[PDB]
Amino acid sequence: EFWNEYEDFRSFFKKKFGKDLTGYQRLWAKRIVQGKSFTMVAPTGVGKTTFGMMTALWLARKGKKSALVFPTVTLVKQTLERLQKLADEKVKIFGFYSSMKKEEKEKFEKSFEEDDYHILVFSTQFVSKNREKLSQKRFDFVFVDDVDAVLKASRNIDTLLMMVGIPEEIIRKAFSTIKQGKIYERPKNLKPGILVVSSATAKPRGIRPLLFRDLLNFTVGRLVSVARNITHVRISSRSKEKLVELLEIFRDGILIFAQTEEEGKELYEYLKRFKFNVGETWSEFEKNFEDFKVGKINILIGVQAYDLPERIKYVIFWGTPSGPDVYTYIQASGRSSRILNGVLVKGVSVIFEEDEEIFESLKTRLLLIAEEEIIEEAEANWKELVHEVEESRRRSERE
Ligand SMILES: Nc1ncnc2c1ncn2[C@@H]1O[C@H](COP(=O)(O)OP(=O)(O)O)[C@@H](O)[C@H]1O
Ligand SMILES: [Mg+2]
Repeated sequence: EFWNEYEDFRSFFKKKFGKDLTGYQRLWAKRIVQGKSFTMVAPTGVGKTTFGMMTALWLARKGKKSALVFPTVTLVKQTLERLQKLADEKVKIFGFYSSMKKEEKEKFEKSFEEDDYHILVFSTQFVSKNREKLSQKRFDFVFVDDVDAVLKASRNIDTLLMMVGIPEEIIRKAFSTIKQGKIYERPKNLKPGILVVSSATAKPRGIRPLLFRDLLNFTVGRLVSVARNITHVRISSRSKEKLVELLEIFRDGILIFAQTEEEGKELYEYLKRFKFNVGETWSEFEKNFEDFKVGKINILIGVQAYDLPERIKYVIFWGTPSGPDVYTYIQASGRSSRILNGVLVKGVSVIFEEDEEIFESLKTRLLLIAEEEIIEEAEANWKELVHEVEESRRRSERE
């Protein structure tokens, strides 16, 4: 599935270029197989340009289109030259530079408007002067040789992002959101091209990288998503009464995770007895799950080891996931907090746990991994928590 593709590329490179992939070119190639956008940081000599060129070539096999962008006229000539000696004559490769032959230009220009091309090669000045025409193209791959040159104009950053299939409205909405110091999430139904930039110095400025990581399927930065706004509260008992009190104020959108299917059956019965609008996962998943998603049901009990942030507000753990399996705790609790319509909605997770040792393990681990704290019942401002939950959600639905 994924390794096969990488190797196909591996072989192709070896064959066409004449040598092996370098350590760096191998790391990069895997990325480009998982369709990841990235920033090339590496000292000059490693194999960046050659790789960007060979990538273009390989993608042109799948009929995919590329654009290669260099800071200087010499690099445009050089790369153009190499590319035309290396290509199967079937591959349509056009380049452009001011000092070009009038005949060669028109050839470019003709192919550029007819979209009869696979690989285009030009300079940062072409990008500056053809913002309109370029913005109307979707490329499967865009390689920018020295990004510090073209980063100079914010206008050009936009164009690049547009050349990979990202509509201006989305760039405007992302930039704006970042302006307000909030989180942007790219729409996952949009499948933009790959953007790879070479940075000579891993330059400082904060905005380009943010815009990029937000809009492009970038290399993963963090192990725990910044999109978590959750308070963890621990009650040191398995009291059903105490659970009932929490239910009484939580009221809606509640997930309960039992350690076993029996433990979850005992609770279900107890909550059905006290006439709570409840449902379980085991007997009839899809019916209950959709009643919960609708509103018909307020509480969904389930079992650890197995709907919508709109819907999930409160997560309750009837016993700590055994391990503690912190990974599962983190995923589950993370259900109660998700960016919704541009808003990082509020969530609350409560753990019923008698065992001090178990809970001490989960607690220290969670602080080490998520950097998130687990407070005791008595530190908990239920009124503020519930309010945060309701109001955060109420902002989201303003759309
Ligand atoms: N995989 C490889 N194995 C051996 N030599 C390579 C490889 N890739 C590129 N080269 C050679 O290294 C030289 C410089 O590489 P280049 O792609 O220009 O790196 P950078 O963009 O980091 O300066 C080129 O002349 C090229 O022939
Ligand atoms: Mg180079």
